Amino acid sequence: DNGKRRDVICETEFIYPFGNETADKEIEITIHLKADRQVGYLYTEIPTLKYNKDWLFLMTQDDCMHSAFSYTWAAIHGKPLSYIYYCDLAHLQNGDLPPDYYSLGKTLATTNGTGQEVRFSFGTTVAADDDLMNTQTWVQNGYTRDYFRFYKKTMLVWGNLQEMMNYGVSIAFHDLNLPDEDKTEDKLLAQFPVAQSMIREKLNNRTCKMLAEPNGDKNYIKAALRYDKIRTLCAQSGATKLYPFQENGDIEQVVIERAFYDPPEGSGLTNPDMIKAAILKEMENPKEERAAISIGAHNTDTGWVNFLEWLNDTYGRDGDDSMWFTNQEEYYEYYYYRLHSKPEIKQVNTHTWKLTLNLNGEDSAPFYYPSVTVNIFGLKMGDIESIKSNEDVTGLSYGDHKDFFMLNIDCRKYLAEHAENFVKRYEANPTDVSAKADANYFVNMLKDSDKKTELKKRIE
Ligand SMILES: [Co+2]
Repeated sequence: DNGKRRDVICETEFIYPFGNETADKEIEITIHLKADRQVGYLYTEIPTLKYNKDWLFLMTQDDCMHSAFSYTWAAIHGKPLSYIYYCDLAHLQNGDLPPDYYSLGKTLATTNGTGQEVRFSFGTTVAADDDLMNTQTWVQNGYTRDYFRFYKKTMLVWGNLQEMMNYGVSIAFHDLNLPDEDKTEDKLLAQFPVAQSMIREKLNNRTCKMLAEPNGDKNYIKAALRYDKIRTLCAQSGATKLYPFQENGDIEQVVIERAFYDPPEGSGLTNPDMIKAAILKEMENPKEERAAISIGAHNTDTGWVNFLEWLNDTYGRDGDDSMWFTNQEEYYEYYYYRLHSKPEIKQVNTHTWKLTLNLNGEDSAPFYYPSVTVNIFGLKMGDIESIKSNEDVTGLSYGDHKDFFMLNIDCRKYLAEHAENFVKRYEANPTDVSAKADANYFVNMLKDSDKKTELKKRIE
């Protein structure tokens, strides 16, 4: 019965198998050249920012907020939006939508520099040791007597966060669920693995490796530095301001500076107003001198939706495409690869070159964003007869950039199976335009293969 009230635990039908992700990748890409395009010398580098972007935007949304799903994630991913209400996953799955719902008509994204969409990425904190994540959702198609089922919840329900994981959204610790008087360094340290166990239980064995400091409470940083699963941290003070083109050291266990850009009291300005102003000032400097725009957010709203669209229209896919909009975990992993991986290219014969690179994350858990960009100097797309890759490469796109050649290499072990899960979702909901768009987006991440061809045929 469509009109009957149901109170359900939000659930998604698949989650990327984070626990199974391989920690070590061995990339081997073979480049075969056209006969009259024999080149004499090639050399390679991993660029400062993925996709050869010019500058970095980092976003972490605190307090495990309902709006991280209903506003932030929904706006990025082309989902139904509301001006005053807060959808849960089960509302979207059932088509039980609030009375003011609308859509932007597009996703919010950059390109990867080689012709594919890269949707904006961000992280949310998680209140994994808080039973309020187990709250149910009221679903009732066609019910208009009230809209209480769409009111803001105190925090995300697990199903919302589980679905966000399928789109690369990151996670971070924040407050832990202890009495205020028990928030000592030692007691917080003991509670981190308790929260971690729930994260792994619910997020298909993903391990959280980030702390967003709560409310200037340094006991959280001191405790987190003794819990070796946490590799990256952020705070407003007692941190390091990130300059992506200048930073030279290890950032293992480093507190990266992140600002909320609160507006002056009574000024009528919003946080997005303040961030926009900071971005404009920063872009006046040469890219090598720019700090990262590293931001925190609390509740997101219509103004934040419009700000995300402004970023898309100005520095993303519909603007100058200069920005890398990501979460701190993906950036941390990329910086680690740039520091420790050493791409090499060797001539195999007169017309064949072999590019090799190892991606090895830290010993605590598999890195979850095992993708890099490699530039080849001395080569152009027009020289190339064919490109082949080994099994560890699951996504591969490439093309000219400025006067050189770039490859975007994705090594997520279960990427093809993940794309097929989105295809199956579309096949089960073939009238859902957003489901078909998601299927095309994920299938387009895959390297050329029989499986990619199969999946493309299923979503024509
Ligand atoms: Co907070």
